[PDB]
Amino acid sequence: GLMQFTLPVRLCKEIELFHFDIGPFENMWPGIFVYMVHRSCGTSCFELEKLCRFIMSVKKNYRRVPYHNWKHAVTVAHCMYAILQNNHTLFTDLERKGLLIACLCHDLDHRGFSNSYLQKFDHPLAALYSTSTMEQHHFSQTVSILQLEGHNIFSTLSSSEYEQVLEIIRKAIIATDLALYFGNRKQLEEMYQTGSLNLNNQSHRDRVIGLMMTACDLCSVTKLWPVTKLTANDIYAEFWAEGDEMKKLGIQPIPMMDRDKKDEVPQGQLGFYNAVAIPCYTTLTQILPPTEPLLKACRDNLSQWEKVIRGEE
Ligand SMILES: CCOc1cc(CSc2nc3ccc4ncsc4c3[nH]2)ncc1C
Ligand SMILES: [Mg+2]
Ligand SMILES: [Zn+2]
Repeated sequence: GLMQFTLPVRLCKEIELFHFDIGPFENMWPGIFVYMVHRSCGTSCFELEKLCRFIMSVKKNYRRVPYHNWKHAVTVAHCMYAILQNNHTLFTDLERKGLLIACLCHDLDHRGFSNSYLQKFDHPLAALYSTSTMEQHHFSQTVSILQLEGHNIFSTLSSSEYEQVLEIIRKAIIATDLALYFGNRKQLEEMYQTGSLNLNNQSHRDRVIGLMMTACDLCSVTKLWPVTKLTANDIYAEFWAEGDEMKKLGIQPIPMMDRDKKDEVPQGQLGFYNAVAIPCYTTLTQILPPTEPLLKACRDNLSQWEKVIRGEE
């Protein structure tokens, strides 16, 4: 109970910033997550014995893929930690508990292939879950790990609080399905502008949590340029493999996944920042003003990609 996790000074300071990189030392990542749980939630939220055993089962169930791996899980959890820390009073105890676990679990057992590829392959998961295929899988896997003997970090919640936390984690994970983001943000955009946005309305909270999940999930674009640039290599490493596998099914992949169209990456990144990233962090900044550093970081990276196209780098 009196056992705090501590970090070295540089990490202790930088971990509070939205653009923190968790570093290349894998064996530090559990401690960083537990540190974040303790400061965001309390040293009491979870029995440490059970949280540590949960963290290591979650880690085990992430695969060795270029991007959708254990590093991504902790990265996305850190972005959520920074949102929650900069919005102290706006979220319940249950929400702070649920959302960090949701982010850690959001890509459990990812194979490095999109919902599209599972459907064209005719993967069994595409028959079990017609829409948001991987995201329903990710939640399924979260439930399974929670039900391993000694792994139920929520044991000390009431029956109703336990159903509420599982429901927060379920919506949060399904929201990471980018196909659902566009509608969710348009709806939030209308509600903020016409002035009908109400954070005591559960259906509104759900939409706002959904947008946070998208923002944490895309947070690669909100780092300093060298981190953003180096992460894109891993993102494209998965996309191009999927592209290869499309060609194996006798289907021309979209240019984003065709390694023969590497040259169009800078221009494809512009459309992605303009169509997805900037609108995401803009609506989040309007709803949660303290998350503005993410919009600024995103606009900085948009500008760095504009410079790449102009041959300046
Ligand atoms: C959820 C997807 O997240 C991403 C996705 C991407 C890739 S976006 C992207 N869109 C396109 C469109 C055409 C194209 N032609 C060659 S590369 C390329 C693209 N890359 N970068 C960063 C992040 C965080
Ligand atoms: Mg995902
Ligand atoms: Zn993700």
